[PDB]
Amino acid sequence: RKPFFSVDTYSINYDILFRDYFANGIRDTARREYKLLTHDEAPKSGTLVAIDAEFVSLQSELCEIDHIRPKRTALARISI
RNA sequence: AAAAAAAAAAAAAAAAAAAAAAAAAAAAAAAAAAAAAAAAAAAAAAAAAAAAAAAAAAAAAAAAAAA
Ligand SMILES: [Mg+2]
Repeated sequence: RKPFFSVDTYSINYDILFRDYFANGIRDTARREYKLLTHDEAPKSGTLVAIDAEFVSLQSELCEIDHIRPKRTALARISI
């Protein structure tokens, strides 16, 4: 007879949005970069960001339609 | 002086009651009266009376991605 509770009722860390953390450390192709958030550009409600992920498939399948499991993907790249 | 054994094996034996013409009664309206194996012998399952079965449930997808 206990109730459930959400993390929206809680207090969440956000600073990983406001920094980078990566174990590659090469950080090359330094273009107009994956520029880090600060709290002047802190995220809001109702606001919009764009997002695009590129995928790769990792599964071998069978014929499956003829009158080893059906192929599914995984993520390869993300640009937000 | 018709005076018989007084019951094995749970023996064995009673009935717990009638046409009534007693008086001047014709010839089946019964509802059906109705026996044969035994030479290695007769042999339904499904669930069992259609006294009224309309019986295509629309379709159309121009095509993906994901640079
Ligand atoms: Mg596409």
